[PDB]
Amino acid sequence: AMQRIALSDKLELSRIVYGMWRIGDDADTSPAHVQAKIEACLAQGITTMDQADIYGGYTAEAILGGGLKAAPGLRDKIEIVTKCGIVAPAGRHSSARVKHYDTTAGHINVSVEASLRDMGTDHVDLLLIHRPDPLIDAEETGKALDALVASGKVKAVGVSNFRPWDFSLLQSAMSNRLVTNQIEMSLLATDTFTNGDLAYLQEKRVSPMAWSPLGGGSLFSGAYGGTMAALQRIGKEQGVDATAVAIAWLLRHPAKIVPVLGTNNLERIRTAADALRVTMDRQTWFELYTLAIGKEVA
Amino acid sequence: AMQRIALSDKLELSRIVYGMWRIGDDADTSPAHVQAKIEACLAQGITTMDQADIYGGYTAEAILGGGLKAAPGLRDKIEIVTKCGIVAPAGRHSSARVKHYDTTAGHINVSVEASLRDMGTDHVDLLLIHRPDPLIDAEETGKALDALVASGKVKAVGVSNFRPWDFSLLQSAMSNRLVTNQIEMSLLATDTFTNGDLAYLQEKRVSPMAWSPLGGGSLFSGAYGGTMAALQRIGKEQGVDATAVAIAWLLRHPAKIVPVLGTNNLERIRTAADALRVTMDRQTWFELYTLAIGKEVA
Amino acid sequence: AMQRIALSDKLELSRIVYGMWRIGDDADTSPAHVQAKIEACLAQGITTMDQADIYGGYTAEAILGGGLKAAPGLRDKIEIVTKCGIVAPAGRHSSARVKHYDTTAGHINVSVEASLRDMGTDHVDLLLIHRPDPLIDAEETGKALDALVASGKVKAVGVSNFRPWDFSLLQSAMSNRLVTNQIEMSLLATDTFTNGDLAYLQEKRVSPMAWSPLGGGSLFSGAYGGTMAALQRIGKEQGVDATAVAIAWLLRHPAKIVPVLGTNNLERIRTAADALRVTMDRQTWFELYTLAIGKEVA
Repeated sequence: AMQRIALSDKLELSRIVYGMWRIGDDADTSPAHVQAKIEACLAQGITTMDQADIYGGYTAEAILGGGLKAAPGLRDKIEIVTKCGIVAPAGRHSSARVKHYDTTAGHINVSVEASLRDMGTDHVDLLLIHRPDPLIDAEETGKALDALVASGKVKAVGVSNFRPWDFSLLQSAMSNRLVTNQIEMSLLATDTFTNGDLAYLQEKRVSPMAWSPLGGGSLFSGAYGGTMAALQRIGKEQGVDATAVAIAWLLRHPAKIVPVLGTNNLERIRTAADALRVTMDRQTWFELYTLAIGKEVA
Repeated sequence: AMQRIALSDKLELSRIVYGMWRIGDDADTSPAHVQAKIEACLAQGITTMDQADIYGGYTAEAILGGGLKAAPGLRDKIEIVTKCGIVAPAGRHSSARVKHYDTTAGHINVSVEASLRDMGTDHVDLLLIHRPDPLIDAEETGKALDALVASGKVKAVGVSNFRPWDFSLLQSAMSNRLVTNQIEMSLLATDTFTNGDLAYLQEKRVSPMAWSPLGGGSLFSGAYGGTMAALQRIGKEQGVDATAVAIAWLLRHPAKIVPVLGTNNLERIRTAADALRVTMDRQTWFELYTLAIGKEVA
Repeated sequence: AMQRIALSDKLELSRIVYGMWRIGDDADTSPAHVQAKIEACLAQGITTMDQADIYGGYTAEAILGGGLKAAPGLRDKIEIVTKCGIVAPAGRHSSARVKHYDTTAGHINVSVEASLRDMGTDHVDLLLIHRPDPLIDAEETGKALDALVASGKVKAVGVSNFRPWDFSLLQSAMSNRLVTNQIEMSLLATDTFTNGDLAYLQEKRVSPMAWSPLGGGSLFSGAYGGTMAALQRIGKEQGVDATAVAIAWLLRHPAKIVPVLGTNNLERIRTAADALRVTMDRQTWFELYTLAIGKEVA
């Protein structure tokens, strides 16, 4: 939020990122309401907006563009993260017979062009390959990503949901450094803390971005009563809500996780940055971890 | 078949490899009938024959030998892949009490000597360690494999069913490059596409060989209705049977998979190269992948 | 362990190690009894004693201390392995709210001071981080472990229960080589032989230490009757007990496993080196492995 994180020389994000994956599903997709969402973020020092070609059935970037095209200079205040690689039978890909992945140079280039056109800008700050593609030609995808960096259309490149072997294979075909891996991380999604996925990034000194950093709402919806009670106690102790403590749990990790919080609620945007005020000591981090997992550490 | 693949400077195979593991299950195991199978393969440009010490209860190599010895000049037309490391209590290994692995210098050397005598040749083109041995002394095995290449008895060495860490360990003890990993891959066996086994080989630029490329029979059993519908549809569309589409699904992967097709059926040998006639686009590869894993891609 | 194993230029262990995890469970924790246990080990050339700060609720090192202080120069006859990183609410950490890990320089330094004071020595031979810590700051932990070696308080450093990726992350932050990884390995815990954990150490030429080589007793529980029957049959053939054959199974592996046997029974301590007299041929190793996995090898 106020804290800023250098993914590289050429890219600095806000430590908390605003996720736009539901921006299209709001009743109000007016340029004024989109500007309002972005301004509420910027008021908390949240400058990084997370997009993808696929969001809102390939319309979410165009809804954001409504905002930026209407408000000159708003784009220069934000970092835009987008993604490509999923072809789902929706919007401009509604003729697809099956959901599939496409990491071809041709598809990456047309997805970036559509991103630039829909959002009304000549560059994005970060492009991620959205999913690991079991049919990837790493030589073709890596050259495509390197060419987009060399063109200035993309400031930096990364991946999402990649396993270490997928990250290694694509990195082995590239001159540019992949600057992040956007992966699912929360109190409810802790497998990467122990299974090698996070250790791999830490050793590479790569910050992950965490999607569904609250566990997609499942924290609050009745299967994590113990974890909830602890989050509410700590929240009452430090004057913040359970949500702020759950995000602070991610921020405490030395891998320097960048949480992506994707919400249409202007109330929950306004408190988004409260996690930076939480103090999360080692013992409290293990308390929350062992409540969520339902077993003491070995 | 038509197409050839360089595993190294020293070894080139046919892109489709004839699997001889059932050679001893045929009612007829006569020299003439073996020459007939080989000649049926050579007619298609399928020059590579896949053997193992253990095939046919340690008799398959002797049956191939019947053919090669009766026709002196046939061997110069083919590449012979053989394997060792499994000791089953069968044939010349009747005295073993338990099925076990043996990767000792002495066992490898005696296995190769028997392959050379049984097939009536002074060399094999490719020797594989048949299974990863939980009791492997990598230094001893690696030294023995390097010596066999230096002697000219074996043109190149590879492994079979190795995990990446098994491959890494053995390669660390050897001067010669392991040229392949022969692993199960098919629309019924897709784990290597996502679990790091194939990414490892793709990053190292090692072509896998794929055994049971049709599920060793189970794909056509009618348990996989959705998958066979698409294979049969695509086959009808391109004038080939379902089995040629299922092999073409492997050939479409950019890791340059080398399928091994095992059959005694002269008609199925005559049509074995039809897989190379199939054109399969990315979307169709994912249609079949999707049908095979029984759910949408993430 | 007449046989000795160099883990480094500065550290040699006995091939069999006496684990003291149970030393606080004995009704008798008197100095004379502790000396009797050490003396029974030394009579057989077992010189290495395995400790941890946490054993006996943070009292086992003090119990060993009682024996060593009572017998000047006994400490110069042995190697002491200890560990830190686990904070359970017991003994001097009874103030802890929850079982957690602590790999901070502060905790490591205080734990090592408590080890040296309780055991009455100015150094330990080997210090292990006891468990992989999801909150590890590898830079901080690594500098702390290197500082301890440079001070002379620790001759060598290692880890315990680390996955290969945890081992790799910590090693990347250190100048000294981690000299071992103390992992569970037994005829009832065989996953590391196939899952990449042993292969990683074998490729790095790092001897693992094996803890619970008898499953902490579970091997004799009744759920492993087939394994036990074979162990007693082999034991009777060679004039040793089931324990000796189960440990000889670990000793047979080419990765030079160092088994850690924890018992308070003076007659079992007195035969602990019998494992080194067992002849364990490849077929017998695979007989016992086949019993461990419950099916023939693939």
